[PDB]
Amino acid sequence: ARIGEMKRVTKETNVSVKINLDGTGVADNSSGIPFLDHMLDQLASHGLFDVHVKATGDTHIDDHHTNEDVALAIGTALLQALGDRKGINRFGNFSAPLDEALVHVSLDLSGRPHLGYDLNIPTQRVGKYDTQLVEHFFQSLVNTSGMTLHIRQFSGTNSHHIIEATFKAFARALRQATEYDTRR
Amino acid sequence: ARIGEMKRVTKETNVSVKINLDGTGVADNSSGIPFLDHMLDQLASHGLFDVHVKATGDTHIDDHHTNEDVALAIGTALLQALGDRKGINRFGNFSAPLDEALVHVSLDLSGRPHLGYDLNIPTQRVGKYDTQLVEHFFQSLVNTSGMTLHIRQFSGTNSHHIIEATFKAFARALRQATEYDTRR
Amino acid sequence: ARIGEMKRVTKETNVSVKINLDGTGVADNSSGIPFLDHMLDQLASHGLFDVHVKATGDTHIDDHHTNEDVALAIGTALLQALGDRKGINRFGNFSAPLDEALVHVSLDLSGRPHLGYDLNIPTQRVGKYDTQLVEHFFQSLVNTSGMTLHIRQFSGTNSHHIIEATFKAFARALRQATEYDTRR
Amino acid sequence: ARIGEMKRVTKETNVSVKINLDGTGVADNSSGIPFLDHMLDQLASHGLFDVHVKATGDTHIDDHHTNEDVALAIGTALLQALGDRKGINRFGNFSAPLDEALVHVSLDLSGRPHLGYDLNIPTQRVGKYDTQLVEHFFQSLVNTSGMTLHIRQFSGTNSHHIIEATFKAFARALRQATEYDTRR
Amino acid sequence: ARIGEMKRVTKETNVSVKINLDGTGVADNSSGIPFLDHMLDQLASHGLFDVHVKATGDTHIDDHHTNEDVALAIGTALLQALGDRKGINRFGNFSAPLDEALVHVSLDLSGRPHLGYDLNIPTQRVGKYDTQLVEHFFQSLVNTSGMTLHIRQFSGTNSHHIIEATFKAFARALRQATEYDTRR
Amino acid sequence: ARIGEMKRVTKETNVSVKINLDGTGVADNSSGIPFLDHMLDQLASHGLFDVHVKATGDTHIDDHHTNEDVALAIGTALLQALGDRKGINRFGNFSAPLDEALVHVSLDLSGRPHLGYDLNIPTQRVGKYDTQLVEHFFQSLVNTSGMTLHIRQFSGTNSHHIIEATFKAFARALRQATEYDTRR
Ligand SMILES: O=P(O)(O)OC[C@H](O)[C@@H](O)c1cnc[nH]1
Ligand SMILES: O=P(O)(O)OC[C@H](O)[C@@H](O)c1cnc[nH]1
Ligand SMILES: O=P(O)(O)OC[C@H](O)[C@@H](O)c1cnc[nH]1
Ligand SMILES: O=P(O)(O)OC[C@H](O)[C@@H](O)c1cnc[nH]1
Ligand SMILES: O=P(O)(O)OC[C@H](O)[C@@H](O)c1cnc[nH]1
Ligand SMILES: O=P(O)(O)OC[C@H](O)[C@@H](O)c1cnc[nH]1
Ligand SMILES: [Mn+2]
Ligand SMILES: [Mn+2]
Ligand SMILES: [Mn+2]
Ligand SMILES: [Mn+2]
Ligand SMILES: [Mn+2]
Ligand SMILES: [Mn+2]
Ligand SMILES: [Mn+2]
Ligand SMILES: [Mn+2]
Ligand SMILES: [Mn+2]
Ligand SMILES: [Mn+2]
Ligand SMILES: [Mn+2]
Ligand SMILES: [Mn+2]
Repeated sequence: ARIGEMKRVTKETNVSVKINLDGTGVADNSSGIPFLDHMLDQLASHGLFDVHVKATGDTHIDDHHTNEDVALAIGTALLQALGDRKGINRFGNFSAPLDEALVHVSLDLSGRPHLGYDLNIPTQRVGKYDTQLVEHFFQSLVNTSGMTLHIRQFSGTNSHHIIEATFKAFARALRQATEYDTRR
Repeated sequence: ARIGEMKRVTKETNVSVKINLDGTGVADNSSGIPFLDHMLDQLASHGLFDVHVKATGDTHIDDHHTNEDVALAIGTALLQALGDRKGINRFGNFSAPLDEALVHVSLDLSGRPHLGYDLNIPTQRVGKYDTQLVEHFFQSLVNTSGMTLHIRQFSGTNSHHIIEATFKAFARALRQATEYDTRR
Repeated sequence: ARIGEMKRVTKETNVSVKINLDGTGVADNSSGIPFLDHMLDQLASHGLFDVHVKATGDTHIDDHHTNEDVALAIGTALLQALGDRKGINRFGNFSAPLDEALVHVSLDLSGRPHLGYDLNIPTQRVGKYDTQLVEHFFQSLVNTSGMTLHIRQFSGTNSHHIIEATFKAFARALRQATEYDTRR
Repeated sequence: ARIGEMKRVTKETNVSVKINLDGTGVADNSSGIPFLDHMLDQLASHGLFDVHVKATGDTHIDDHHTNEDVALAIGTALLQALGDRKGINRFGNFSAPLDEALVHVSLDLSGRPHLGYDLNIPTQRVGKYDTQLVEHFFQSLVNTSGMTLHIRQFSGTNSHHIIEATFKAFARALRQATEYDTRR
Repeated sequence: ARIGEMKRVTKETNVSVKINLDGTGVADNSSGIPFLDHMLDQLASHGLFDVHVKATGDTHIDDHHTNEDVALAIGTALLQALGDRKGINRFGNFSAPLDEALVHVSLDLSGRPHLGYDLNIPTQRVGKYDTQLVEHFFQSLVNTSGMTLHIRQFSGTNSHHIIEATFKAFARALRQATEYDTRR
Repeated sequence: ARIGEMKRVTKETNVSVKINLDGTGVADNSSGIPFLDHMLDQLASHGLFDVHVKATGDTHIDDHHTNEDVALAIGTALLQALGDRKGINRFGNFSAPLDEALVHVSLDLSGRPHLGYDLNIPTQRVGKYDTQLVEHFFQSLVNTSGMTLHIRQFSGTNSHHIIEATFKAFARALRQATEYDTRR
C-alpha cells in the first residue's frame, strides 16, 4: 500500500495529513473550515482513497491562510505516496453531473506543474466559505505535487452544485491515473 | 378529511410533516430555518390548510440540505392526501400583490412534473437566508408531488416583498384546485 | 439476472415491455412506429441489453400518444430491474460518431430526474416520423426512471445520422453505469 | 498476433512498413523526416504497438511527397492487420494534455472514410517541418484504412506542444478500439 | 531616534499611537479590527519601523469610526517624528508583487496633501472587514501628515492579495524617503 | 561565496551548470544554441554573476528540448546557491532601454512559483532561433527556483532589441534581490 505523510507548523497554522492510495473510502477530516470538510469527504467516497486531515489556524482574520496551508500539505503527501511511478496509467479523464451542473476534468502526473481554470461561480459566499478560495486550493495543490490539471464547465446555475461536481469529477480522474496498468 | 403524512431520516437530516386539505388555518412550523417558517405560515393563512413541520439538520455547513429534504417531504404528503382525485377542480389560477410587487401563478394536478420559473430577485441574502434556495424549494416539491407549475413576475423591487407575494398567490391557486367541483 | 417488466392499458394505447440488464443483445421490437423500432434495436446491439416491446395505439390521429406511452413504460421497467443499486458504477460517459455527426452523453443514476437537451435537427420529418418526438421520448424516460441526463451535439448535418448517433452514445453510457464495480 | 505489412515503390519514393497490434512498444522509425520520426515514436510508446518504418524519397524538392506516401502505407498495413474485425471494441475516445495544450479525439473502425479537423497551429515551421503537412498526414491515413476520425482543440499556444498532444490522444484512442471485448 | 506620539479621545473612540522611524521592526498592534492589525504588521516588517497601536470604539454600529480615528492618529505622529526634515531623501518609489498581483507606489514628503487612488477590488468583504475602508484609511493619513501619494494597480485577481501588496509597497517607499541622504 | 551546481543527463540531452552569486562577471557559455549564448553573456555582464554552461542535445529535431533542459538546470543551481536566505533584500525592480525598446521587471524570492508574461515580438525567427522559446525559457526557470516574476513591455519595434532589453533588466533586478541588506 502506497502511503504518504506530512506535518507542517508555522506562526499561522498547525497541519497534519495522511493519504492511502489503495484504500476503501475511510474519511476523517477535521479542519477549521466546515464546508471544506464536506468536499474532502467526496474525495474519499468517489475516489476510494483513505484521507485524514487535522488543522488549527488563525480563522479570526479569515479562512485564507488555513485554506492555503492544508492544500500545500496534501500535495506533498501525494508526491511521497507515488514514489518511482513505475507501471501506472499516468493519465485520467472524466465528466460528472449534479442536477443541472456538469464539469469536465483531465490530468497527467508529469512532474511539470500547470493549472487551467475555467469556472463561473455566480455568488460570493456559499455558507461562511469564500468562493475565491476554490481556485486558490487547486493552485497550491498542483505546485507541491507537480501535476498538469485542466478544469472546464459545461453548464450549471447553483453555486453549491457547481463546486461539489468539480470535486466528484476530480476524484474519479485521479483514481484512474494512479491504478496499475496490466499491459496489453 | 384528506390527511397526508411522511417521515424521512438520513445521515444529514431528520424530518416529520403532516398536512390537512380540509383545514381551518392552523400553523405549527419549526424547521431550523427562521425565514422559511414565516413563508410556511402564509400557506396556512391564505390557503386555509393545516400545516405542521418539524426538522433538524446540518446547518453548520449551510441551509441547503435542510431546505431540500423539507421540500421533498411536503410533496410526498400532498400526493398521499389526494388519493384517487375523483371529483376535484384539478386546475387553479391567481395573481397577488404586496405593495409594488405582483406575481402570477397557474398549476394543474396532472401526474406529470414540470417547473417554469421566471423571477428576478435583486439581492443575495434576505436575512440569513440564501436567495438561490427559493427556486430549489419549488423544484423539489413538484418532483415528488407530480404537478405542472408556472410562476411569472409582473413587477417589483424589494426582495422580501417579491418572495412573500409568490407564497401568497401559490396558496390561493392550490386551494382552488383541491376543492370539490359541484357540477354544472 | 436483473429483469424488469411493465404493462399499461388506457383508452389510447396498450403497451407491454420487458428488459434484461445482463443480456446478449436480443431484440424484438414491434411498436406501431417503424423508425422508432430501428432506434430501439441500437439499444440492444451496442449496449448488449435484451429488449422487447409490443404496442398498439391511436396512430390515425398522430404518433404522439403511442410515442409517449412506450417511453413511460421503459422507464418504469428499468427502475424495477435496478432495485437496491448496491455495488454498481452508477456513472457513465461516452462520445460516438456516425460519418460527419458527433454527440456527447453523460448520466448518473441518482433518484433525481433532470434533462438537459441541446440538439439541432435541421428537417421536420425523417420518413413518416415527426422530429419533435425525439425530445419528448427522453423527457418521459427520465421522469419514470429518476435519472440525471445530459445530451450535447458537437457537429453534424444529416438528420438520420444525428438521431442514430444519439442512441448509440446513450447505449454505451448506460452499459457503463449498470455494471458491477469490482473494487480498487 | 495481428501483423500487417506493405511495400510501395514509385518514381518519387521507396517505402517499407510493418505494424503489430499486440505489441510491447518497440519503435524503429527511419524516414527522411526527423520531426515525423519523433511523432511516430509516440504511437509506439503510448499505444503499445510495434511500429517500423523505412523510407527514402525526393526531399530536395520538399517533404510533401515523402510525407504522403508514408501515410498511405500505414493505412494499408492497419487494414490488413485487422482482418474480419470479429469481437473487438470498435470505438475509442480520449482527451490528453501537454502543459497548456489539450486535444480531444474520437474514432470508429467503420469501413467508411471521413476526417473532421479543427486545429489552430500558430507558426509556419516547427524545425525544418512544414505545418500544413499535419492535416495531409491524417487525410491520407483515413483514405486507405477506412476509418471515421474527429480531432478537436480545447486550448493551447506552443506549436510543438499542440502537435505532440494530438499524437498522444490518437494513440490511446486507437488502443481502445482494437482490443478484444470480453462480453458483459 | 525620531519618535512621535499621539492620544485622542472622543465620544466615539479612544486611541493611543507611537512610531519610531529608526527601528528594528517591533510590532504590537491591538485595534478592534483584526484584519487591520494584520496589515499594520506589514508596515513594521518590510519598512523596519517600530509601530504600536491601542484602540477601543463603537464597533456594534460598524467599523467606520474606529478605522477613521486610528488613521488620523498615525498621520499626526508621523508629522511630529519628522520635525525640521533637514537632510533626508524626501522622495520614495517602489513596485511589489504577491503571486499574480502587482502595485506601484510613489510619494513625496512635501507639506501639501493629495491622494491619487486607482485600485479595483472585486469583492465587498474580505473576512469581516469592509473593502471601501481601504481608500478611507489612506485619505485620512495624508490629511494629517501632509504628504503627496499616488497608488496604481498593474495586475491582480484575489482581494486579499491586492490589499496586502499595497501595504508592502507603501512600506518600502516610506523607508526610502525618511532615510538620511549622505551626499554625492 | 554562494556557489550552486547541477548535472542532468537524459535520453535527449546532457547538461552541466555552475553559478556564483558573488562574482566579477566571468562568462563561459557553450550550449548548442548560438543566440542563447549571447543572451547568457548579458546575465554575467550586467548582473556581475559568474556563469558557466555546457550542453549537447538533439538539435536535428529542433532546439526545443535543449532550450528546456538548460533552463531547468539554471533554476536548480540558483536554489542551491541561496540556501537559508537570511539577511537578503529579497525584492528587486528595474526598467531598461535599448534604442526604441523599453521593458519593466519586478520579482520576489518567495518560494511560490508564478510567471506573468506580456511581450509582443513581431517576427517568427531572429537568426536560426525560434521566438516562442523566449517564454518557455522563463517558465522553466521559475518552476525549479520557486520565484514570483512579472515582465511587461512599454515600447519597441525591432525583435533583437526587445529580447536583449528583457535580459538586461532581469539581470539588474536579480542583482538587487540577492545582495545583503545592511540594516536601517
Ligand atoms: O448521494 P449523493 O452523492 O447524490 O449526495 C447528494 C447529497 O444529498 C448532498 O451532498 C447534496 C445535494 N445537493 C447538493 N449536495
Ligand atoms: O397582514 P398581511 O398579510 O398584510 O402581512 C403583512 C405583514 O406586515 C408582513 O408580513 C410584511 C410586511 N411587509 C413584508 N412583510
Ligand atoms: O453497422 P452500423 O452500426 O455502422 O450501421 C450502419 C447502417 O448502414 C445503417 O444503420 C445506417 C447508415 N447510415 C445511417 N444508418
Ligand atoms: O515523458 P514525456 O512523455 O512527458 O515527454 C516529454 C519530453 O520532454 C518531450 O517529448 C517534450 C517536452 N516538451 C515537448 N516535448
Ligand atoms: O512571508 P510572506 O511575506 O510571503 O507572507 C505570506 C503569508 O503566507 C501570508 O501573509 C499570505 C499569503 N497569502 C496571503 N497572505
Ligand atoms: O555595449 P552594449 O551593452 O550597448 O551592446 C550593444 C552591442 O552593440 C550589441 O549587443 C547590440 C546592438 N544592437 C543589438 N545588440
Ligand atoms: Mn495566499
Ligand atoms: Mn452538498
Ligand atoms: Mn441540492
Ligand atoms: Mn414579511
Ligand atoms: Mn405529450
Ligand atoms: Mn439507419
Ligand atoms: Mn499531396
Ligand atoms: Mn517533443
Ligand atoms: Mn468617515
Ligand atoms: Mn495574508
Ligand atoms: Mn516543452
Ligand atoms: Mn545583440
